Amino acid sequence: AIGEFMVSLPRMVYPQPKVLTPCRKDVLVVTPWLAPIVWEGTFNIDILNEQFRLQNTTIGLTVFAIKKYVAFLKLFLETAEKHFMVGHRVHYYVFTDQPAAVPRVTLGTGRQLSVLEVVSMRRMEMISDFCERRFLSEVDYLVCVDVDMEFRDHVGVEILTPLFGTLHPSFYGSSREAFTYERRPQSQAYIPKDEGDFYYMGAFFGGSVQEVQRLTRACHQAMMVDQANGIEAVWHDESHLNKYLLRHKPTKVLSPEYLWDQQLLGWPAVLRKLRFTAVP
Amino acid sequence: AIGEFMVSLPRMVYPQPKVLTPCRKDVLVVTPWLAPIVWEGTFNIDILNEQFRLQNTTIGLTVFAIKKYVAFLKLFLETAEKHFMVGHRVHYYVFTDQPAAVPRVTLGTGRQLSVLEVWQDVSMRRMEMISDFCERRFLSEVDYLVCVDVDMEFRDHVGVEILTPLFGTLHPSFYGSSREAFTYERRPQSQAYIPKDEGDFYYMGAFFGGSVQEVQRLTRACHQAMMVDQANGIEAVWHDESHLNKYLLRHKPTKVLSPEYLWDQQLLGWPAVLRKLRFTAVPKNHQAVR
Ligand SMILES: c1ccc(-c2nsc(N3CCNCC3)n2)cc1
Ligand SMILES: c1ccc(-c2nsc(N3CCNCC3)n2)cc1
Ligand SMILES: [Cl-]
Ligand SMILES: [Cl-]
Repeated sequence: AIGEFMVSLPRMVYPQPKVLTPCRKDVLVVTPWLAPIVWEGTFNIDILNEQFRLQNTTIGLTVFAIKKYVAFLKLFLETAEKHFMVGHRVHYYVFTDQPAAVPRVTLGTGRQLSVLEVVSMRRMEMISDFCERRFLSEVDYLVCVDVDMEFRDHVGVEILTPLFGTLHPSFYGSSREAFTYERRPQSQAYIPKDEGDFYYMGAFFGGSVQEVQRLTRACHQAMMVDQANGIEAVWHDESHLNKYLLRHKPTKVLSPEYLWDQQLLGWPAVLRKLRFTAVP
Repeated sequence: AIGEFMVSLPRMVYPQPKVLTPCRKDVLVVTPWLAPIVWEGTFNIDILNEQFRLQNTTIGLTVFAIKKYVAFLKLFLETAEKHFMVGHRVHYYVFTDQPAAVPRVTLGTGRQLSVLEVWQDVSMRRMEMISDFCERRFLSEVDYLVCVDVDMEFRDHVGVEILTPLFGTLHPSFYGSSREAFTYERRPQSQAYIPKDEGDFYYMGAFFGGSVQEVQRLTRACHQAMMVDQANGIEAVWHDESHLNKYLLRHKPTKVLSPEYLWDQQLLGWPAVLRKLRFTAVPKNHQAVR
């Protein structure tokens, strides 16, 4: 569940935080609207784990595996079992056109998988629709990702919050003018060159189920009006996700540790961990 | 109001956050449970003002002005009008035994003052009174409650950057100290007991707050703990501050305020880590205190 009030923790012993030592001297760890930007070295996972365990937190994870993409499911699920929200309740939602092609994978206690029988406009619509049909009653937080990926390292409760976006690996060090936002004023996704905090990737976002429903519905509705006007945003649902998060500031921002492609972009020093990466 | 939804912001033009530039290189700006530690340089007040203003945020501010402490009210209130939550709705709650001594002060639009006329010691009384008035009035009247000492003046901005479900403030004597040096209550017989191997920060009892419901929970819990100590003839070394520290140890604050928010320059000077001295102690015989 998601309790209204602060959790009362048991006695815990861990290293004291040091006020006169920054946790990172190389990166920004809080946004100008006071949301944490999640990097290795910013959190004590034992404290967070206990906070979330006490609320009996359930996390849903959606992926779309259509056509040849069903081929990525086995690696995705096996690595999720090793690295995603381990120790917590997880409900995987696999959207697919080939239920019989979904691999048999052994799941840990408190973890389960549902197959949902079935383009970017549609993904937003479908997520929103299934939030209303079932995710709202079944999980507390919903995380939405691409299937052609593998977990290489811990991705846990540190990301959970009402609404989060993830820094796109191509733009985390770029000025706003370089971000590939939709730039036509006719588009619902329009952002001019003097606006923008970050460029978020469409491949990893989430939050409470209700905030995710709201984001995905808003993006779908915006795509529909754009379509009526003969417009398709330059990067489709990702352009709309960016517009949504510009106006509705996320309560956490995930660093590119959470979405990387080592083949394309190597391994810059600011990344102490590569947690979730593209599969060749 | 406080909404159960992300607030939608209008077009605003402000400097882009820079992912590869730390906002501070000299201090910790986020706790290990991912709560911001608020220092000048960490926030853009334009964005925060807009977020809170669009929800018509109302902030209650409590002070206890008993006996001779009523003399501090004019300076406190006049400086709060200049620097506390300017641009937002504010409800001052003055707990006093001398309603007639409360000064006449000019208040801005959307700012109101209420005078609350006041078997246990005083610190217990303060926790009990705040908790009781949360139930009686604050829950219906304001969104956030901020509880401070009256012998204080606002010298610089104190605004919506502090607002969050629960916050405490770093005590100026201890922000650079190891936990073993913290003056927590160390007697295991006390409900405020914290052993040498526990503790994140030493919070000061003179500035805490949060949503009304979280402040009600905190003050009730502290009062109940003090009553248990009382039964056992125990008085925690630093009274309500000791209990505040125990509570915030077990219930992590969702923001922590740096010592910019509670300082005494006569005692501690002005260390380089402080860009602003926002809210400062007022000497007993200050010219504005009468
Ligand atoms: C430049 C452009 C894209 C990327 C990039 N990294 S991961 C990723 N995706 C999208 C496809 N599904 C799996 C997740 N894309 C990196 C650099
Ligand atoms: C050592 C001890 C106390 C302080 C200290 N700064 S402000 C403050 N107060 C308590 C009295 N009411 C006004 C707020 N006290 C600083 C260093
Ligand atoms: Cl606008
Ligand atoms: Cl001690």
